[PDB]
Amino acid sequence: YEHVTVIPNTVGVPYKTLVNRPGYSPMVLEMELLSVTLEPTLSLDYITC
Amino acid sequence: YEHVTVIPNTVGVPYKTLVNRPGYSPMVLEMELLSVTLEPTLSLDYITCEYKTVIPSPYVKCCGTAECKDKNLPDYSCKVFTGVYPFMWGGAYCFCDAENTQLSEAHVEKSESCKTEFASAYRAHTASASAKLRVLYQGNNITVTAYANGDHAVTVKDAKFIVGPMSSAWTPFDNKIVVYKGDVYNMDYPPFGAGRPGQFGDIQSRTPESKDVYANTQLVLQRPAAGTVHVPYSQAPSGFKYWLKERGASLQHTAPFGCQIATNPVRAVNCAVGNMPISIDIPEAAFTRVVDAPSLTDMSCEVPACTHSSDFGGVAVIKYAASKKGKCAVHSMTNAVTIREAEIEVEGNSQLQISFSTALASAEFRVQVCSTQVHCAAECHPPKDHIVNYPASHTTLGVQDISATAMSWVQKITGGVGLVVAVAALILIVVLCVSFSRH
Ligand SMILES: *[C@@H]1O[C@H](CO)[C@@H](O[C@@H]2O[C@H](CO)[C@@H](O[C@@H]3O[C@H](CO)[C@@H](O)[C@H](O[C@H]4O[C@H](CO)[C@@H](O)[C@H](O)[C@@H]4O[C@@H]4O[C@H](CO)[C@@H](O)[C@H](O)[C@H]4NC(C)=O)[C@@H]3O)[C@H](O)[C@H]2NC(C)=O)[C@H](O)[C@H]1NC(C)=O
Ligand SMILES: *[C@@H]1O[C@H](CO)[C@@H](O[C@@H]2O[C@H](CO)[C@@H](O[C@@H]3O[C@H](CO)[C@@H](O)[C@H](O[C@H]4O[C@H](CO)[C@@H](O)[C@H](O)[C@@H]4O)[C@@H]3O)[C@H](O)[C@H]2NC(C)=O)[C@H](O)[C@H]1NC(C)=O
Ligand SMILES: *[C@@H]1O[C@H](CO[C@@H]2O[C@@H](C)[C@@H](O)[C@@H](O)[C@@H]2O)[C@@H](O[C@@H]2O[C@H](CO)[C@@H](O[C@@H]3O[C@H](CO)[C@@H](O)[C@H](O)[C@@H]3O)[C@H](O)[C@H]2NC(C)=O)[C@H](O)[C@H]1NC(C)=O
Repeated sequence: YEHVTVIPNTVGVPYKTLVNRPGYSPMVLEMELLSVTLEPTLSLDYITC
Repeated sequence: YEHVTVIPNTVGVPYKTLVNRPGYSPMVLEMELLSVTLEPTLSLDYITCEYKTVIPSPYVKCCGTAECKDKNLPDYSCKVFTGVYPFMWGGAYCFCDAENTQLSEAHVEKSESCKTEFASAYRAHTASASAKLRVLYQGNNITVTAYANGDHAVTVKDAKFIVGPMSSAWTPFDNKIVVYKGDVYNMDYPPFGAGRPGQFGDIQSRTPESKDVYANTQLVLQRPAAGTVHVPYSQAPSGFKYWLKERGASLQHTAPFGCQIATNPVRAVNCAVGNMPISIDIPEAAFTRVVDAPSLTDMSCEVPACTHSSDFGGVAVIKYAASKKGKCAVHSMTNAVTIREAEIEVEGNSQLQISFSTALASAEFRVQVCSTQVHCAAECHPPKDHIVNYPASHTTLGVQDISATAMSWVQKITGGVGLVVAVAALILIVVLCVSFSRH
């Protein structure tokens, strides 16, 4: 079963979603973003000193 | 007790029947067809195989003219060629340089391989249907095997079974069939003694060991090349070999209704066509009186989950207050839902769990647990899977029955339309009465 959800990008706040599969008991998933890293790809122009 | 019933021919799908003998506890019988075999009666028309051309050594008559006589061999051809001057390895065969003749004779015989590699051309007649059936009799699995012709009753555990006759006489085998090793083909083979060259049946014989061989291979002797002693001929190649290369697909892969085809003997197995009348003579000992069997009251039903997935996707819980410990037989009072279990144990005030399969979008049925009918209804959900490897365990859709119990939209819209119709008709009646009154 594939469950699709959306969570705000705020770090350290858990959000809970209800996976409701008919014929089965409801399931609750708590997910928390511990760290989101944006690493840009760098092309070195030059060096100054 | 004599119970007559009809079950569809689908193999591997159990079917539930109510034995309702008044004054005794209702009984539920589960019957499942394990194998249905149609074995047609075959009369061997003939045998086709590969032929061999027998060519005795040619007769070189030089300084003279040769001649031959007609023979009664299957396809005998003889000829005399004039003006031949054959050579051997040491030189010319003989002196006289012209007016020499060569006698070439050849015939067609069935090869020894006809004993092993051959195709049997048969005619088909009525089929002797047979059946193997598994019955859940009083919690015990019993197996019966009987000819499905309305006769040949079989008694197991003092219960007598009569099966058939077939509700449909359809068989995958037509009048004329051909069996090679294990493949059965439907073809209109040529009549014996009228075979055509290069096709199936160019050489024919009544039985593999028979010496009567009919051959039509269009065998024409040709003039030998100058200076050689060979015996050339123009003969249509074996029709049996060409058929072997050009067989196509047999009945095992092209039979309708999913029939399987076997040989030795030729059998059609598991043809899901028609249905089967089954009559059971039940011993009186198997029955239990109504007063002796437990009675249940104050019972309710709830469906935690329902999915029309065709593998008993619905589960129901029935709370019961049993009069005493005993065995009863759960049965559904409607065709749309089918229950996996046939008998539950009951004791005091408790609950029992049942499994069921259906095609309804909203299950609404009445389960007869034990001489007591409880109404059970709940929402059902579609399964996420698209294809499965087993046949649907429930019944067909049924016309207008599977309307989900949210069709209250249909009732409300038709009620509004009927309301405007009734108001308009009331207006028309009022004005008509007023106009008739006015003069
Ligand atoms: C004290 O501490 C400081 C801080 O760390 C040190 O500074 C570091 O010094 C290192 C040594 O010079 C630096 O490491 C590398 O030095 C290479 C020398 O040739 C230089 O070429 C490197 O740059 C390439 O690699 C990087 C990482 O892969 C890339 O990000 C960078 O863009 C370069 O990559 C090329 O980019 C061009 C773009 O046009 C491409 O065309 C090429 O194909 C790319 N090539 C490759 C192989 O990717 C890199 O600088 C180190 O960077 C530097 N620290 C920092 C933070 O920059 C001091 O040295 C130290 N003191 C002592 C005494 O050592
Ligand atoms: C190789 O294997 C194949 C199959 O696995 C096998 O084919 C069978 O050949 C026999 C010939 O020996 C066919 O005839 C059968 O032989 C028994 C011997 O006990 C006979 O009783 C029968 O022959 C009669 O059957 C006809 C039915 O009406 C008679 O009309 C006729 O007079 C025959 O004499 C019995 O049929 C047999 O039919 C085939 N089987 C099939 C499915 O075609 C073969 O024998 C094996 N051996 C060799 C060396 O190839
Ligand atoms: C009477 O026979 C029925 C069915 O007949 C059976 O057919 C074959 C499968 C062979 O097992 C035969 O020996 C046998 O007679 C029995 O019902 C079936 O029982 C089996 C038990 O092995 C069930 O298989 C189980 O299925 C569950 C759920 O899928 C699995 O978790 C298990 O691991 C196991 O595989 C099968 O589902 C069931 N079929 C039904 C109910 O339609 C019946 O048990 C038997 N009863 C007696 C008293 O002999």
